[PDB]
Amino acid sequence: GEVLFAVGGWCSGDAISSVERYDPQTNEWRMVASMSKRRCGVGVSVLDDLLYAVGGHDGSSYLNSVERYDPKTNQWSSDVAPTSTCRTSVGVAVLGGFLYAVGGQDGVSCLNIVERYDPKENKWTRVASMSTRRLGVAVAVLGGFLYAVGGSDGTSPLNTVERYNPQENRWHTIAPMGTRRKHLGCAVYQDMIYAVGGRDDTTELSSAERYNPRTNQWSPVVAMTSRRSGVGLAVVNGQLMAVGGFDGTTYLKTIEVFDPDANTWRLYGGMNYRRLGGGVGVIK
Repeated sequence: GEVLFAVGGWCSGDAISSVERYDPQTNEWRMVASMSKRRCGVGVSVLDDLLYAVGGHDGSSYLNSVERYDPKTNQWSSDVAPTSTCRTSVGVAVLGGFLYAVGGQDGVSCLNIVERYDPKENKWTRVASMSTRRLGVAVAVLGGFLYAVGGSDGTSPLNTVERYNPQENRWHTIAPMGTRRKHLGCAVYQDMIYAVGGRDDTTELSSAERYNPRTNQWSPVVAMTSRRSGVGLAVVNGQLMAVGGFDGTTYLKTIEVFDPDANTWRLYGGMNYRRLGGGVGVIK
């Protein structure tokens, strides 16, 4: 059974991020060990069955911090090289055994920076930058490409979608989403990229859409029950699930699971934590 981990759905005033664990087989949430470094706004992904947390900020200070969490020991380690730049709201994903850290924000601006981590060498390297500067980009990997979807330019949500080919070391701008989305969830499901929730220019979104690389098209997907900006999206035991988020009024303590046969999202209660969700990674 796969387990979902979620980092940073809540961040305390004193910069402690929540670290939550969800086992969908038993339907149990737990709090697990906090990161060693005080920080919020981390980006997370899973590499070799460890949860990596990259970047962030501690109040006004932006970080180059990297930590990795072992679910077998319930311990975070600070044994990894830091990134070369300090930045928050970075998008993280793994392609071809490297961990990529995409975009974000520092004191000065939103960023188009892309760095790659080689676990064999324990070294970060700048690779090709995105064509667009953006923070909080949602990342997904499909077909040998790394996708950078949506995000924000500092104020406004984006519909931009770019993908990176590591053999060419180049980003290419592809079909934009139908809606501008910051604070969105993105996950690969059934060989398509799903983008769910977020916030457009006017409102938090319940809407969803999916990208098919074969056709280079985004198509609308049936809406969730709730609007969810800040939503965590992941595939867990083969099921697409959206976690938490802000509906315009309040922070939600529910999840939704996509049921493609019924063509509906099924709503389930979660745990009454201060915030449910954050940056997500799935471990078996």
